[PDB]
Amino acid sequence: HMFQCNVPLGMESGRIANEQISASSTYSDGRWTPQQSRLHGDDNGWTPNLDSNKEYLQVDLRFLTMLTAIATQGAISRETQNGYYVKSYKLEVSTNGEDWMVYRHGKNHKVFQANNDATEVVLNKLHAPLLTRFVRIRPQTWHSGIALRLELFGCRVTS
Repeated sequence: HMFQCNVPLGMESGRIANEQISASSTYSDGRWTPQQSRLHGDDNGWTPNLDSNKEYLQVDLRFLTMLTAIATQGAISRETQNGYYVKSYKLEVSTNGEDWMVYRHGKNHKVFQANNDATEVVLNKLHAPLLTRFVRIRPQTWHSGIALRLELFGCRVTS
């Protein structure tokens, strides 16, 4: 069997509905909500209430899914023109929403390297596909502040 599971799961397309996207918190003025985290979104991005490595953006994929890659951007503020981006993050996954497991980048590094500017897309293809229903992106380092736009790649599984 050839798993052709490099297809977007629906952040940019909207196949992942607004209700499936959530976060630990969001910036207090309401201009950086979790629903602004879609790749190539044109209005800011997701930013938490505090810039902290305890914050996360969370997506419920609704079904058991083989996840194969993650792409991210930062965002340029529509209000100030300041750029913000996540430089590295930890990937956490769950099947029931409550027990979370880190997926390491690889043997030698736990975190994934992410963006180096506010708008270029950076893709990380997972070294091994994984099975999950829920995805959490936990920023670890950032430039100016946490802002995130996201795409997830993979495919539903059966049998």
